[PDB]
Amino acid sequence: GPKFPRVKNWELGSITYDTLCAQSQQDGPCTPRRCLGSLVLPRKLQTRPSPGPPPAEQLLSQARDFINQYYSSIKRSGSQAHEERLQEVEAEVASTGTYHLRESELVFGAKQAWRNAPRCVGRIQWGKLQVFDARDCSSAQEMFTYICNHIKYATNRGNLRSAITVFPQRAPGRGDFRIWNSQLVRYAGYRQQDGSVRGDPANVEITELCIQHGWTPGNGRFDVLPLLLQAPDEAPELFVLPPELVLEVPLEHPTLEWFAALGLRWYALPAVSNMLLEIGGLEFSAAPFSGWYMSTEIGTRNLCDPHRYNILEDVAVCMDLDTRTTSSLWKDKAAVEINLAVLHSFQLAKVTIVDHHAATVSFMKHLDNEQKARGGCPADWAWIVPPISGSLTPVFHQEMVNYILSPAFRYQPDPW
Amino acid sequence: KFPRVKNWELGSITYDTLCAQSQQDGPCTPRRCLGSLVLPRKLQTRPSPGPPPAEQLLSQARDFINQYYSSIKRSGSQAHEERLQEVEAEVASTGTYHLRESELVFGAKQAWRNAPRCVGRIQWGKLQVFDARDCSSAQEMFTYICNHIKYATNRGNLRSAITVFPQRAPGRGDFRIWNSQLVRYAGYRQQDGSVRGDPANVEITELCIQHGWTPGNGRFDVLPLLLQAPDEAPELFVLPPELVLEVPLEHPTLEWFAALGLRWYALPAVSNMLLEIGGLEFSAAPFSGWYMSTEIGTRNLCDPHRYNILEDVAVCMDLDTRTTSSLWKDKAAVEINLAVLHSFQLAKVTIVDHHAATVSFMKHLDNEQKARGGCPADWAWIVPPISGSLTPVFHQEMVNYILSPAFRYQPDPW
Ligand code: HEM
Ligand code: HEM
Ligand SMILES: N=C(NO)Nc1ccc(Cl)cc1
Ligand SMILES: N=C(NO)Nc1ccc(Cl)cc1
Ligand SMILES: N=C(NO)Nc1ccc(Cl)cc1
Ligand SMILES: N=C(NO)Nc1ccc(Cl)cc1
Ligand SMILES: [Zn+2]
Repeated sequence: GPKFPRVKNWELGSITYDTLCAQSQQDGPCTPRRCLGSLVLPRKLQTRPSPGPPPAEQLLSQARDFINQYYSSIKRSGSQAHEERLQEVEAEVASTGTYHLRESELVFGAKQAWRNAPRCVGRIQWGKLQVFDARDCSSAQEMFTYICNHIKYATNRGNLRSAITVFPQRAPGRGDFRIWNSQLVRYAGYRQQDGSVRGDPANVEITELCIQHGWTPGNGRFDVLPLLLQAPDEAPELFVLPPELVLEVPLEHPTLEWFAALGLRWYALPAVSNMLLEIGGLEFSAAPFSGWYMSTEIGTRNLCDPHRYNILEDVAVCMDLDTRTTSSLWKDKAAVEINLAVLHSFQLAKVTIVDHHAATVSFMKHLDNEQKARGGCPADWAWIVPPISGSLTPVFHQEMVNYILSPAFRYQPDPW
Repeated sequence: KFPRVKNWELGSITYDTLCAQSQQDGPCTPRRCLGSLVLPRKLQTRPSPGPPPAEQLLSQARDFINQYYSSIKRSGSQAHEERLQEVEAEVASTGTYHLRESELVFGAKQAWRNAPRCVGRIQWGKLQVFDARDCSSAQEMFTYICNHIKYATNRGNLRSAITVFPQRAPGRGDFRIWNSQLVRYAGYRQQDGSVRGDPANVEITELCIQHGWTPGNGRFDVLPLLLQAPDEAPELFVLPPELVLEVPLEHPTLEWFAALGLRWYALPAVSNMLLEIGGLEFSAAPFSGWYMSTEIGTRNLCDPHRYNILEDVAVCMDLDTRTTSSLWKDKAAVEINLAVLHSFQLAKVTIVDHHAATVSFMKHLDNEQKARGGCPADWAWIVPPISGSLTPVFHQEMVNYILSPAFRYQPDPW
């Protein structure tokens, strides 16, 4: 039949063909010999620091592709403005070695980047992103202002709004704008004398870096870290976020009255800040983005992962379960109640959140829209299926095709 | 080339060098990954009307023979050299060859060992191999299949086993077991397109009826077997009820669960897969071990296109099925898996929960890293259908590739 991947949904028996993968211009990590789809950070997109200006030849073609996507999106492909814009980009890259995007071009690109992210299950919302243009930012202090505004607009007192703030792109042999923290909101991770960790083990390094840079550390389990912001060719500066701006949700359970005594909590805004946004060859090293949480991210991963808060055993003990044997399914029981507590608490505090059932269903709708709109949707099965109750959701039974499309969000090396 | 494999829970790192031994292509390319696809689009097992390319078959055979003698530490020995000559001789004169029983045993175990989607491979060295290559009729297949079932079941103390029927031959039909498993519950399509029983078995159920089976009307009616000898219509055989061990499902604390009348068989014996050893193909080679509780409790009983009992259990538990956020699906699913575990343990029938199973697979990964320098594994299948990140395999990166001997899918004989 069609010379494209045949995709099947085993629950409904329906079939589709992905023709969109034909548009991918960047190789992934797999080969006919072996599949490397499970690797978290395969040395592929990895935007390793490329100091010396990029080959005008490679950049120009990437730029040309992006401009074609843009004009196609506004239904003016082949027009006079399209050919003139193409000329303008080539000319600019010819004299300066690089080029700049127009406002509307940035907005379209940022949205496409989200839309193109294979691992994001919340892409049904891709068309609704508030793009803050911060390309005029010239200091670490101004970065903080832009970030504080982002948090305020995005948090919106609990009625969260997706947003992204874009700082200046990487320039020819010049220092990058960088946000050292992986997220705008992170709990400190304090290395203990016995080797253990108090707080979030995932943030041990960034916490120590904050201390090395003058931060006076606390000693709690949920201490909000300050931000280490870095302007070009300058050392990072430390900034403490005002408490009133960081909305947190104390966790309680709908029926287990003791759950609240656990003193657990999580912040409302998931704002990733260490990823690079690539559009038409241009690289925005600092471009924090945020949406809202899917409950399993908090209740299953951040709270139950063995290398994170690891509260599974504590909750099971409180539930008086037999943690001495696997077949009692104590981990499964506790995990469920913990996820329920998260959903319940966020709802109680009127903070936006979506459970894994609602989210995955909406993603199936997204796949249908995308099938019609672009002929497919790049998706990473291992990341789209939730960490708990996987086969209980519709996505588990849906085959997916994974590939890299640009604009895109990519991981990049740590600045230190 | 050689992929760096990391475990994100422990931070440990290994390098898979075993993948370099792969001689068969998967569905992925640098352009796009198709790891989530269940079946191959082309990596099928096309007809066998003509003799396979002598050159190709000879290379696959020499490699297998090589693997075998290395397994018995007699590589380069006189026996090794002479056996290779024997295989050379047969292929050149007949276009094919035959394996010795000891070779067949080694190959079967290796095929299981190499299966990327199998989480129970730590047991790979313990497999009872029945040589049924001297079978010339469906009736004889039935007798072999019955002995496999008696042996494997062992009155609840399940033992891993495989029975191997005659290999495929050029221009001749294949021996085939039409059922996908030796034990399957009927799926009857009724009135308004609904289904009484197992929806997964609707087609096989009707084929059985068309071939003379007098169908029942229950939710768990054990299907008869359709066995097919070369170029012959398949024959119908009813399995002796005393050979099919089943486990009534009840819950440890929820008294009403037993009233649901749910149940499942003890023996998971896949019979529609093809076993390939040294280029030779075994179209009928049913294999079995024991169930991992999630296969029954989660997939078989909770999949929307299967028994789909989630809502019923939820209502019995009087849960808020009005909204997703109440996590009623998650709560019901957990109790169902608990019921399956409770029941099998009560009935004294071998079963393994997903936590235990995954822990043992991690040990297997380590055993294989030292033994062969890697282990082909399919993340999507190794991770259980529920509580994924609560198991260690979720946090372990894996490299997937095809090694031979191997088990593979084949076209349905109709
Ligand atoms: C509207 C709410 C949203 C929800 C519910 C959502 C949820 C998720 C989830 C569950 C993941 C996987 C997390 C993990 O397993 O580590 C994810 C990944 C991702 N999301 Fe979304 N997302 C949303 C908004 C956004 C926004 C606003 C953007 C960007 C503009 C975005 C970009 C991404 C990217 C790039 C990844 C992949 C990260 C990686 O490579 O590990 N998401 N999202
Ligand atoms: C001893 C107990 C065993 C357990 C607990 C076990 C468990 C499993 C599970 C859970 C799967 C995944 C099925 C699914 O995703 O629905 C699987 C797949 C597989 N197992 Fe095992 N297994 C065991 C023994 C065996 C034996 C004896 C063989 C053969 C000699 C075998 C061959 C396979 C094969 C070929 C697959 C891959 C199926 C495919 O590619 O679709 N297993 N096993
Ligand atoms: N809900 C989320 N975002 O809005 N979660 C989320 C978590 C991590 C990354 Cl990298 C990207 C997204
Ligand atoms: N993860 C699995 N385990 O059985 N299976 C599986 C089921 C459906 C699709 Cl689409 C992909 C994989
Ligand atoms: N428990 C099992 N085997 O022993 N289950 C099982 C189910 C399907 C396939 Cl294909 C292979 C194995
Ligand atoms: N499926 C995931 N979603 O977050 N993550 C994940 C974690 C570890 C490995 Cl090895 C592979 C994938
Ligand atoms: Zn792949």
